[PDB]
Amino acid sequence: SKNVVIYADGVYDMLHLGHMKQLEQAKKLFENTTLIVGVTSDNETKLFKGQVVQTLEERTETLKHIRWVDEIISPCPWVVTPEFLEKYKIDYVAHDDIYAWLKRAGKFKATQRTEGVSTTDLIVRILKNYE
Amino acid sequence: SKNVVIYADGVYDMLHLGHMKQLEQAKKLFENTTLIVGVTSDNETKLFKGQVVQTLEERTETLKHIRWVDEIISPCPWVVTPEFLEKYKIDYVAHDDIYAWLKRAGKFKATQRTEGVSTTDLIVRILKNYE
Repeated sequence: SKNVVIYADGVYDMLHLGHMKQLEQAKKLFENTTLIVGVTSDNETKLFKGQVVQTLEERTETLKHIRWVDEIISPCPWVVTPEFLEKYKIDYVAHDDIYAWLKRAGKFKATQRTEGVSTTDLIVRILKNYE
Repeated sequence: SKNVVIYADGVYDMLHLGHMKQLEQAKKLFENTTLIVGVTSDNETKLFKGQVVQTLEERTETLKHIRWVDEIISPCPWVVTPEFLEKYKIDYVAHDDIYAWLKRAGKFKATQRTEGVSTTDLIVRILKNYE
């Protein structure tokens, strides 16, 4: 009944069914949720992850089409802080420890992955037809 | 105010932002809509289109994550017929003539494409980094 605010951040480069299923899990952690998604900036992703295929605008615009996504913070901070959680009134952080302080506060929620549905998975499936 | 039933069929192989934007247009043709999406069977697609990368289950499961999609008919008929439109109480068929009878009945609604956002577009973008 009481609306719970859930926050899930990530790069969301080349969104595939694995991401979508993870967004669905996060959205359905509780009966009544607001799922906020954070999309990392191009510069920080390149710098910390190393690379990024799609721009922030492309990655955000794709997520805007996903049913479970209620709100998008784009770009989002690379590091979640308690101040950030306070400002957006976030109840839980969904992710698949740097995250130890979130568990200690009961704010951490795990979401699981699905394999075999990515862009790479589909290119392999196509090229197996020819090589 | 009055709810309008919109129907958009297709293969929806390798769903990308172009498809999603087209589903959004179809969903927002009127203030109050139900967007029904038809997903073609593997056999008919292979036979008439020629090929298909993702199975019906994969293509349907992906569309299930798309916000604009209210209902899915999977598989859908390869050919829309008036009987089909009657059975599901469809008011309009959204598409991007075989379709002449739909225009004559005022049931035809065009939706436009977006280019440069496909899987192929993104592989090219990656490989341009290496070749």
